[PDB]
Amino acid sequence: SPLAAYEVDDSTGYLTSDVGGPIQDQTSLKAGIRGPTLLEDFMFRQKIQHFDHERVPERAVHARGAGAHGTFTSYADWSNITAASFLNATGKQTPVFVRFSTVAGSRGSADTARDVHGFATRFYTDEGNFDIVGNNIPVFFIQDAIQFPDLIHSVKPRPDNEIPQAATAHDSAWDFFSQQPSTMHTLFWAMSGHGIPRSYRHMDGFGVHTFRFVKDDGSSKLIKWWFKSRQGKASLVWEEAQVLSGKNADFHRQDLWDAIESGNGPEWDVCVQIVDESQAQAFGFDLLDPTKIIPEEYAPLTKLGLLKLDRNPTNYFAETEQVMFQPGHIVRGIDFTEDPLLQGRLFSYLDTQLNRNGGPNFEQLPINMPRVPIHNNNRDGAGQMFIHRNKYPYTPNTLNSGYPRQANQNAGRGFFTAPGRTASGALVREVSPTFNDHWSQPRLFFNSLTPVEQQFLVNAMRFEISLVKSEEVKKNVLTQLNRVSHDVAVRVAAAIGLGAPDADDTYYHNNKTAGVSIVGSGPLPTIKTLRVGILATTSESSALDQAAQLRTRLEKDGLVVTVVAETLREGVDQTYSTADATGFDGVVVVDGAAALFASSPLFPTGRPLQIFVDAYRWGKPVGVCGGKSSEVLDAADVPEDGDGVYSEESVDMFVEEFEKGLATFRFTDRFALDS
Amino acid sequence: SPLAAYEVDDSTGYLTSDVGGPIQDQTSLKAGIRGPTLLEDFMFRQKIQHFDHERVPERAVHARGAGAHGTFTSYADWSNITAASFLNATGKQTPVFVRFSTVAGSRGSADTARDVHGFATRFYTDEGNFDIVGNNIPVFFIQDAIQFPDLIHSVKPRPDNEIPQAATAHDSAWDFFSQQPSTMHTLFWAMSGHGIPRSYRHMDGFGVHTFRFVKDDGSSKLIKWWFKSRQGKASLVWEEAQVLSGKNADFHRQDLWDAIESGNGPEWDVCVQIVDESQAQAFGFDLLDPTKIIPEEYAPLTKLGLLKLDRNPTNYFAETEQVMFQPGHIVRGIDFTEDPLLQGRLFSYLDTQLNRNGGPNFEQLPINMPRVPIHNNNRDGAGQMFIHRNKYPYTPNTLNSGYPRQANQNAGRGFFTAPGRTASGALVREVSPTFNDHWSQPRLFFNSLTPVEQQFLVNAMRFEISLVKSEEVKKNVLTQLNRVSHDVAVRVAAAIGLGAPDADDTYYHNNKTAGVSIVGSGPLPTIKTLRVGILATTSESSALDQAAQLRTRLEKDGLVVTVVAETLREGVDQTYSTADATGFDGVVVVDGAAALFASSPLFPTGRPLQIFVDAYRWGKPVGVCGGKSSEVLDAADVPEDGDGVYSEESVDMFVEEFEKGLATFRFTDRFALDS
Ligand code: HDD
Ligand code: HDD
Ligand SMILES: [Ca+2]
Ligand SMILES: [Ca+2]
Ligand SMILES: [Ca+2]
Ligand SMILES: [Ca+2]
Repeated sequence: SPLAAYEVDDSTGYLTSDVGGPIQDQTSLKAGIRGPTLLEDFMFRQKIQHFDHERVPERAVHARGAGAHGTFTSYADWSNITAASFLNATGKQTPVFVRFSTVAGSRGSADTARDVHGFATRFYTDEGNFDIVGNNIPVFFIQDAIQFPDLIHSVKPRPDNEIPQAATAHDSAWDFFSQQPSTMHTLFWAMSGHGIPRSYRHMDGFGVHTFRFVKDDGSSKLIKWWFKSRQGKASLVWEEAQVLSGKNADFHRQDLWDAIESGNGPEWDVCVQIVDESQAQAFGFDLLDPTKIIPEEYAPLTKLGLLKLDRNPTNYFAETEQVMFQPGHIVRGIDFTEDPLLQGRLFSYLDTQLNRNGGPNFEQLPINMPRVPIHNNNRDGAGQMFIHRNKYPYTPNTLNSGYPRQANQNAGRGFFTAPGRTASGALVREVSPTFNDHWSQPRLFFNSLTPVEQQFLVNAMRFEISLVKSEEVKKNVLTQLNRVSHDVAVRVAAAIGLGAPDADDTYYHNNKTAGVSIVGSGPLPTIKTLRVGILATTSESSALDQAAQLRTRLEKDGLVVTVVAETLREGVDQTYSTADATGFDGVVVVDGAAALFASSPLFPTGRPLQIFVDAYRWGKPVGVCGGKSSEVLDAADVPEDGDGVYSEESVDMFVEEFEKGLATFRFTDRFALDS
Repeated sequence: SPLAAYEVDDSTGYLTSDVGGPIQDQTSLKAGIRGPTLLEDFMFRQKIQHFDHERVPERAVHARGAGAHGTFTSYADWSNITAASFLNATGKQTPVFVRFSTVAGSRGSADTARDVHGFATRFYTDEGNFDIVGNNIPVFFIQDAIQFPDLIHSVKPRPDNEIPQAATAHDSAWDFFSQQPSTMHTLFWAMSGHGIPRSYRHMDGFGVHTFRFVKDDGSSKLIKWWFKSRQGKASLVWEEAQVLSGKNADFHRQDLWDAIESGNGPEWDVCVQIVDESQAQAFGFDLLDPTKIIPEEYAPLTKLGLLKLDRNPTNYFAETEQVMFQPGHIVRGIDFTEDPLLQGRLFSYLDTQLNRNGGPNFEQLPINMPRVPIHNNNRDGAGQMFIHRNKYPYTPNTLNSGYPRQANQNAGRGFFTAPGRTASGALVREVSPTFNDHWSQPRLFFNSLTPVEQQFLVNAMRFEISLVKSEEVKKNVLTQLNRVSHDVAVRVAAAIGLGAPDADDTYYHNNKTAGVSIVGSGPLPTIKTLRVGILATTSESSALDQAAQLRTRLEKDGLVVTVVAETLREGVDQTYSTADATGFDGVVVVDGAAALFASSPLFPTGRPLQIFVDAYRWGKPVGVCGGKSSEVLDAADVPEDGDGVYSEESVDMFVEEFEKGLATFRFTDRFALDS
């Protein structure tokens, strides 16, 4: 581990107190064998006090998440655009830690809630820790940090009864969205498949804000951070996500943990869009506005390096729960912009760690420590782990020979604000009029999805808005949707029994942009780690032989195979009782098992066929291997000539066809469209 | 009341700071219109500091839960058995607050996880706050409080990756259960329908421990607390509970909130079993052992009074999240026993509130305050809300005339330890040999369930143990189950492909006890609040007329009716998109809607039929109203002669039959049994 010096080994030895005294911990000290417990039982109290105090406050947002360690490797010397030391040489490696998350749910809510997702990355650089605290969607709901508690209160559970958990599907959230039209862009992303990603590994990361790269000469450029997934993009379908939220609330954290342990650690190209300072207002919107993307057509990506996650934590609480990210963790070569959302975040993340840690020395926790020396005059505070030798911790001093020395642009590789930055004007609590177009980019995004994706987005809105009780809120929602697309407002209105307002075409257009569609991003670049369920039976030795031969051929290509049957035994991983279509990316029935697809105390009535039908309905590749397919496919009402439906006698031919299906990932012709 | 004095109304007025200065909170103060945010923006920082610090640590256990206010009313003057003031007169009323919970899951986890459930009741008595901090299961996993962190660490998520959430279905939990055989009794309860109750209202509450009732003369008797539900007992089936965990993680808190708002606030008879001190060891087990029940046949229940919950909280965080229960909140007339589980609890609950509240003045929060004056020499600490006038807070004093006075058995209605209590022997960390029978009572419990209930319990163990990776742990589990029942171990072993160990009949017997079976507890005594889904269509004016006439007749009898259709409109509550069988206790299809049961952009393929089939498979009353009937029942493969299947042309006859079905609640003949 990068954190090996802090590890504690309990694989041998006798139980001790926290101060090394050998003890026991299984029976209380009592006044007689059936007597009361004694106050002098220090073994009891130290153990129970620790237990009683194990919990800390969950993060105010992004409470539900999971993390891993890895490495970042630079592809080049990037001194031509940034002074940043971690980017200063081809092949230069820096340790990282990444945490992924949802936003709204509390820390035991479901991974597969519909939500924006966090993607937070720490680079433990040789010039200090640098954090990029990003999301899987490139734009944010609001244009000023001061509005964050309004947004978050509205999407979190109603505060009288704390209902509903981890969901925007309630009156307050849609009230906020409909009254605060800045929200439209992020709303459209959340209501697309980007709100229900297949895994953390199958989503991109974005810094959201425009930042600055600063060279050692003082010149600056504007950048956006883009982490492009090397696993490809993929989503769940909503009905699948809902079932998975109940069957496996830990789906995304399990997926990441398993990928790392199998040696399939996920990778991203860490990229930037780079533009000149003079282009802040050149693209038809303001680069200080975090509700806006720069279309790839206007500014192409530059690949800076490779991020790879390849080591799981030892202790979740100590590493994942305690990691404390800050946009204020910045290094020389990077600087902020006057994005009023970013500006306020700088305050929040330093302050909130006091709540979580309960004390000011949270940067001393192993996961938060830097990998280089600390020289400063910060002292004392609860939980102080350092023993400082310098007894003159003030500047300016002569009694410690003027150390530590000041670092700045010209000495000590100091951080420095980009020297060409200026401010001019009144001290104002006013919104820039350059931020006022809330609807054109939502429309750009919607235009850029495929017809079936558009249907899914409409369906997500129909689902959530149908659960809003207030007729006034629902009308207000249609008013805002209508400014993005009259068609969206018409199709959503049909579900909730309202009339859509008349078209208002001020912000309508037909422009599209590349790289935002999931369905459109073509077949996955790899099928390693994807999950194949083989449905078999113990009633036929030949079904288990078919299952074993399929397993060998699928495992050869790095697929994760689960053989399912009525009961466990050698070669069977899971029972029908525990199995669900949400556990697989493709489902194969071996034709020896055909009789299960027409009752048993060992699983719920119809379970084997339900797994197959659910997989088909949710767009997954499905098939029958062995050559006799009719009985299964007729029971399922699955047509044999369907796209992403397979039937072959030959195991080799079956797997070759099926693997193409897995790369296709989803067969979208199985979903009905509005007329 | 301390609650009413601290209520804050924001239905009018201008925004202020926390010190009453009128402000704004929508735009940050900036150095020019596109400039950086200023440090002097106090409006920004106060708002965000508050947001940053909103969270507090969740409870170490029972983190997921919900609460309500109500009243306890005594049925009699109970002076003849206890000095307790809240029980001292017929009709005497005391305010209560109750919180219900699961045990293992974090905040945000699903209500319908399989778990033990908390049932914690605060009586705000005229002689101080009295808490009975109970569960819905009458026995606990362990016999000594010092083991609690062992139990809890084993059932909570594995600490390297924090998987899995809110579940015992993992190796560590079953390792603990198999190595600590005290766990068998509670394990059997949790694996029965008691682990997945239909609602908080449909479960009982238990103090678990033997306590003492103490009279003003100093004599004592041993008691067990039993809160008997007046709503009846009911459970979910596992497959339903899993789906509901995903479709509605807030199911139990919603059910409670809704019942209270409709004027159907839940009721319990608060009862005790009362036995003499001399019977501590008379029933074949030790009354100090919290893994044991007293069979009703050995000691019948005395009804002390009525508990009714009838008012929802105003603010969840302030009331439900902050309520801080303690078994140390005891009143004169009650005393502890030397149960080593109870003994340690007394320490834990005082200590843990320091973690949650962050300071020592947690009893000053309105929900925790008493309803009588506080006179003591406790002073200072963080968050001190009182201004104490007594400037000589020490005893003994003359400078405050010797006040406050000491209270005890003889003066001031003081609490006093039961004066007959003694202790004798060595100071020991040893377990009493009277606690060593871990298996007979698990067997008593199993024997007392119906055949189908026994099958559900076996099925729950087959499900969970099949997910254990370690073959050695699975074998160890069978070893322990085998000591309860060879048949259980045989039936469980069949699912996980192991052999059961040979019968070991040391603890086997055929005794039964009344009142532990859910299936056996007869029809529900009321059907008010139960949920009827009517599946209709907007295609047919006659389908909506059928739905509306059914609605009128069902709503008359206090049922919560939802009409489901493709889209909302007058008379339709929910779309097929958001509807699920988990949302209903009974499902009716109107005849006019027959065509939906043979594709649409408005809901997933087969959703209407799936709701009906799911409802049937999970044992619910189902029917078709209109008198075509055959087409829908044939499509569903639901037999018309089936118990809990209704088929009538007449709406009146349909409802009369259907309502008996709702009282029956579950039709258990639809579940397969081991040979
Ligand atoms: C002014 C308040 C505020 C605003 C405007 C934002 N956030 Fe934030 N964010 C917080 C206040 C905050 C916080 C309260 O300070 C959190 C909670 C825990 C922590 O360490 O910081 C947080 C956590 C947090 C995490 C979890 C980091 C982790 O896994 O531990 C992510 C990924 C983000 N945020 C991402 C964003 C993005 C991409 C934003 C807009 C572009 C954003 N936040 C705006
Ligand atoms: C020695 C530690 C220990 C032991 C043996 C137990 N508990 Fe406990 N219990 C806790 C330590 C604890 C705790 C850590 O102190 C909690 C967490 C939050 C709090 O207020 O106390 C708690 C919370 C808690 C709650 C939630 C209260 C609420 O709604 O806020 C209930 C209902 C119970 N417990 C019930 C039981 C029952 C019926 C037990 C055995 C008969 C039991 N506990 C044993
Ligand atoms: Ca709401
Ligand atoms: Ca999609
Ligand atoms: Ca485990
Ligand atoms: Ca006393």
